[PDB]
Amino acid sequence: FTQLSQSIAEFHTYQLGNGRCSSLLAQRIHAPPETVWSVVRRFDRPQIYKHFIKSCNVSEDFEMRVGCTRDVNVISGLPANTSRERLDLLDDDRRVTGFSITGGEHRLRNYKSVTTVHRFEKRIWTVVLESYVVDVPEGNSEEDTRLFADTVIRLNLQKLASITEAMNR
Amino acid sequence: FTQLSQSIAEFHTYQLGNGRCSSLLAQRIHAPPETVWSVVRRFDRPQIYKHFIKSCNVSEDFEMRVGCTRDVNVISGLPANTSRERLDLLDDDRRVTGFSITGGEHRLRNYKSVTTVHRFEKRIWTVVLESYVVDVPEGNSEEDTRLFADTVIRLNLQKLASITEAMNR
Ligand SMILES: ON(O)c1cc(Br)cc(N(O)O)c1NS(O)(O)c1ccc(Br)cc1
Repeated sequence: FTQLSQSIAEFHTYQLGNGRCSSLLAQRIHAPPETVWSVVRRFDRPQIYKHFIKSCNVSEDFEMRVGCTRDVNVISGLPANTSRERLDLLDDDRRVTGFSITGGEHRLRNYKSVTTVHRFEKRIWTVVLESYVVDVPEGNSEEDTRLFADTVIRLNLQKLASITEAMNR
Repeated sequence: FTQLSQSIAEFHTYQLGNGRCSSLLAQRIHAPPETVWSVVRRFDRPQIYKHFIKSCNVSEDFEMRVGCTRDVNVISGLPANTSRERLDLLDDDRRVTGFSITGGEHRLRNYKSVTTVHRFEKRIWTVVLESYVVDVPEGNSEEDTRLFADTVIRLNLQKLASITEAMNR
């Protein structure tokens, strides 16, 4: 579909800068795009569809805008860490959102990620695209970093499929 | 079952001295217990149903009974490091297997795991029980440790369910 390819060219294509790496993942979901997007868009509640989140805190006066932040307490490695994340992009009409990890996540330094939600018709189904660019830690190989980031995104997208399909019922 | 409770008593109960924690998880599978066991028993190939395994290698003269070892490279996001895991127990008649993590930096300390697979009716279904005991060093959090381990095991058990249910459908 052209809308898909246009989204990939605008939001999921990347420069191959040195010490950087990126990837793009896709998840078909048997649920309407509005439901999937209503979950995907809530920057303050990523635990609804992500794994390994002990908790996520936002300021007492939180309002979702570009530049708003969250603290994500992560327990996917056992000295728990607090990922500091910043909303880069939110467009409800285009169903696109994006965030950055500014600090607190030594495995994903200068992580930047974009998620887009697409409608497909035949029964109205959804395809979610999720991509990222991130530093390769100097001692790391690229494939280690991508393997880690890919594995996590794949599991989270599976959980998102599962929870939105249960919602749609 | 009586068999289920006895297997729990024998293999999934632990003593509670602090600096150690334990947990039991259950997974229900709509597949025959011999199929599930045929998968679970494969000590040399945990990549079949476990997440976060980049690779797993065994000696060229490998033979699988108690005391043999496997080398697993874990997808942790940290620099690549090989871990050594040891087959603690294996009974094909009782459908019980178990292993210990004996080596590996930035891994869990003294992690010990046991998996039993149980027949059930009331078309044949299966319950898989998996438990672990693991260290919690005086600086670490037991809450976080159980969150981490339980999430991993629950994901692995879901993949095992999916894979064994795909077999012969
Ligand atoms: O799944 N798995 O082995 C794993 C997954 C991620 Br992500 C990171 C790590 N490291 O190495 O931090 C590990 N290794 S482990 O923490 O020693 C570990 C052993 C058993 C159980 Br249950 C949970 C964790």
